[PDB]
Amino acid sequence: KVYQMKSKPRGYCLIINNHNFAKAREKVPKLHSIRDRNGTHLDAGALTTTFEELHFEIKPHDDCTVEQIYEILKIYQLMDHSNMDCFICCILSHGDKGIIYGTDGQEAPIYELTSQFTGLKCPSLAGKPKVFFIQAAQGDNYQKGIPVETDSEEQPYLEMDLSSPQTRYIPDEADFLLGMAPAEGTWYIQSLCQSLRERCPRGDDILTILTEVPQPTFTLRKKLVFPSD
Repeated sequence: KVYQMKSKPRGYCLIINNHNFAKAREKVPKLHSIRDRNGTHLDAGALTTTFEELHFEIKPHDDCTVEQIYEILKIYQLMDHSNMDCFICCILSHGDKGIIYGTDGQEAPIYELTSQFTGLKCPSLAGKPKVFFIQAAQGDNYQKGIPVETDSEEQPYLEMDLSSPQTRYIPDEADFLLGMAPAEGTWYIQSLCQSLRERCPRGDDILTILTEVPQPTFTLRKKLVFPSD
């Protein structure tokens, strides 16, 4: 319930510091639009620092491709959290839905891995809600996406477009929080990461935050708050 998360553990947040975008520039067009000139651990520490100032438990992971992310999918079962009713999953590597396998992106069925928490297959974590953050920043054109490979893309990289957008990511799973991406109102990182962290110690819920800065993709029945206590 609202303000009922009051326990020893604060919250366990995951953050993938996968800086290697060589095979991710195509699947993840948002990984070639970052700040290389000035900002080494800024773009990866900005997600961690938000939970550090709250005294939360962060799991910063290094350059781990999808093959290594499997070693995190098992940890969720090893935890077997009985009292802890708060958690957040932040993934960097996401394919364009229906694309082929990749090295830095993904080569595995995301829809199966995320389905390992179903109350009919393994009702363990289903006794509590969950949160999923997504980089909707879209700083550059996300229309890039071809079947061919890419190796030496220094400056004269690949550039293509497709007929209409492509998104089928809607599990409609109530009792959860999703940050997936008419007016021009869209989701992004633009003051979003620094505003959510400011609303954390204010005692504001996580339900009115993603839309504080439309078509908000969320489904809950109770007030999902992330207090610092």
